[PDB]
Amino acid sequence: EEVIEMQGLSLDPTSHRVMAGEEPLEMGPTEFKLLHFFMTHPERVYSREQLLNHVWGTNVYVEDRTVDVHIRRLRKALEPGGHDRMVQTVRGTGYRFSTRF
Amino acid sequence: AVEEVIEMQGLSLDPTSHRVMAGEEPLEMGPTEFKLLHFFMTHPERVYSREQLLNHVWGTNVYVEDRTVDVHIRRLRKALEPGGHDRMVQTVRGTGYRFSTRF
DNA sequence: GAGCTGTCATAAAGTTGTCACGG
DNA sequence: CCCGTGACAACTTTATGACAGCT
Repeated sequence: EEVIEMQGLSLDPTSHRVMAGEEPLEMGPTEFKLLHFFMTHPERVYSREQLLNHVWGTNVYVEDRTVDVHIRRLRKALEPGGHDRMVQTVRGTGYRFSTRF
Repeated sequence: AVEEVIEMQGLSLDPTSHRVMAGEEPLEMGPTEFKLLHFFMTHPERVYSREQLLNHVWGTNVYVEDRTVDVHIRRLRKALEPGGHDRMVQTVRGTGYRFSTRF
């Protein structure tokens, strides 16, 4: 597990930190986990049901639209460096994380 | 307690003298807060759990209670205010504490 | 001319899963 | 499966101010 860097956005597990350039971005633990999954599997879409599975649990109960709300917070928080652009929606399929846009 | 001095954002720990100075002003603080700071500064930009701090600073998690670390982190903070360096003792909710220069 | 420590109980702060509404 | 937001009530994790015993 190393520091993940893309488009000037970094996530270091060790320090447990998210930084847009030299600017650190505050955000709850769920979001950190969310981004941590996206950043580990970029250029791949996931339906909400797959996010709750990969991020919450194969046996978790949370409702599909819960995902949206977290994508949203992960976006409001990825704003300072304009990186919310990387948190991409895919109509009728789910969400994607990508360096392309 | 190694050899050379630790220099960061104007904050410094000199093992040799066993002293902490913000710029040039000395900073007072008990033996532990100093040991903690000595650990934090040699292991920066890396989050540690209260438990690990016990093992590393206290040398063992057996006699003290996890939350005792919060108290010390606080006292270290009050001791780093003068030069404004209390900013480097950062709380990583649900994970512990971390020492960092990037804020 | 004291300076330190480890725990508590308590007040604070930051999170979370859903909703209702709108776009 | 349409998705994105701002608002919530409850819940969980931290920061403090004391406190009494010791070194």
